Amino acid sequence: SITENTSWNKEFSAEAVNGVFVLCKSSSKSCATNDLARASKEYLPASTFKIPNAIIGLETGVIKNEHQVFKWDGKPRAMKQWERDLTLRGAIQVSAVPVFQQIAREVGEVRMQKYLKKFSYGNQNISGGIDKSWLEDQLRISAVNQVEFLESLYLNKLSASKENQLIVKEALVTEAAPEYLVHSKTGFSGVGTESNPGVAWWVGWVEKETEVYFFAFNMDIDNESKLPLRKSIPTKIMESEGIIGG
Amino acid sequence: NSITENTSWNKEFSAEAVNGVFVLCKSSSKSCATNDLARASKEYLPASTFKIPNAIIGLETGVIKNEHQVFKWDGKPRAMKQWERDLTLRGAIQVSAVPVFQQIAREVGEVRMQKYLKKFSYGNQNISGGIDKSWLEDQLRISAVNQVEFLESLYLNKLSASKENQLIVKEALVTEAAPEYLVHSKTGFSGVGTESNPGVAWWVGWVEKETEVYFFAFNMDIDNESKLPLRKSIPTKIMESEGIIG
Repeated sequence: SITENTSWNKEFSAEAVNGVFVLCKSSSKSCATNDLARASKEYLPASTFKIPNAIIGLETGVIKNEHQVFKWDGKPRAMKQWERDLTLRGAIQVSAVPVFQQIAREVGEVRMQKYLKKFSYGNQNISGGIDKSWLEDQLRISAVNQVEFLESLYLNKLSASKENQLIVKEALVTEAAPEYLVHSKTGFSGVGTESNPGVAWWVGWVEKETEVYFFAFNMDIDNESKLPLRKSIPTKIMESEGIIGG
Repeated sequence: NSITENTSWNKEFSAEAVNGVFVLCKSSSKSCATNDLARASKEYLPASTFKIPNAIIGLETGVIKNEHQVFKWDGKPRAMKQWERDLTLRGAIQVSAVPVFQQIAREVGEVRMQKYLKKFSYGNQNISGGIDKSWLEDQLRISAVNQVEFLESLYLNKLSASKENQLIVKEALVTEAAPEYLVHSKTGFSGVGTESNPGVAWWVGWVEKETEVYFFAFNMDIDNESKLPLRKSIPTKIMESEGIIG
């Protein structure tokens, strides 16, 4: 069940942002959103795609184990933060596109296609994903589908070993307090054009005391200065629902 | 052989008039340093650090049904108000909820508890004390070196337990999460004891900084709870002197 809360639009209008937030307590069967239509609309996943990419890398043995170090060969990378050796967690946390492109190359299109179908991941399209593409038809996923996928991961219910799901889960931890734990992942497809904007994401789940909340946020973005809104708008809505971190 | 005594590390102990030991290892237990070789191998009551093997054994035996089990508070008074609430496995470990772990140990039983402490090479492997309060001379005790060996085995998923159960307990131990800085840790305090026979306080864990891993175990004599903060500040100062900063 999903309830539209139009009162949640105030956080978007205050920042002059077009976007959607989906928040669910306990399971994907109890959810609220500011916009029902946009909650089901599919968008480029951008770096949020590193979550299934990492599970598939481990399932296929392309990622040898939890402790594999992805060595920097010294060749130029698009972001300075990627020009270094990275663990699987580090590569996910800094959104290291080149590490995941090499994993996707080794997995191959046949196995990547097979696993996106097994995971019910978005439109399950073979194109884009970890690669930059201007194809009209490429991988896209809705905020509702992100919550469903993340709930499956949280419950170790994806078509993958529980061990591999647990490895990716610890790699996604972004805040740890005794009774407050956040797993999350950002994405940003690029500012696009003023008429054809890019998308920014923040997806994850929060374990507060004995409760769990799943969330997925996306927004249209045509100016990179607006990128921090992908965390501040959802953080404000979650604080209004009593989900408050340190 | 694998451990060097660094007398310079006594600096932070002398400044606080503390009798204690710090063991720090890089990459593995084969490259370590300590301020006191003798105390590094001396066995002390594990106190709440015993919740680490207790949790693994609880999962291995099925007493802890799964990763998502909620330990319900029966409403009966507990020794600390912070324990008078429902707790997850991570919450119970993070707040050192003794009653939750005593009930787990009761269901596991002495025979199985003993069998697993032998499998894990955990301290003197004594059947007495542990999560239960005892003043027996012959009860469970463990050295800082043995804590590092045990935590290294857990980090590597090399304990005699499923890798799934080792991964569940590892996420429950995360205490700091940054993109390229992750800390797993656990405190313990046996109680103030007496001036002639003092209590022991612990801080044990490991730090993943970029692609490096450091294992650590700290213990100190404590006859006044006002000194408890030193169990974290002394090891933090030594680790910061080695560039391990969070």
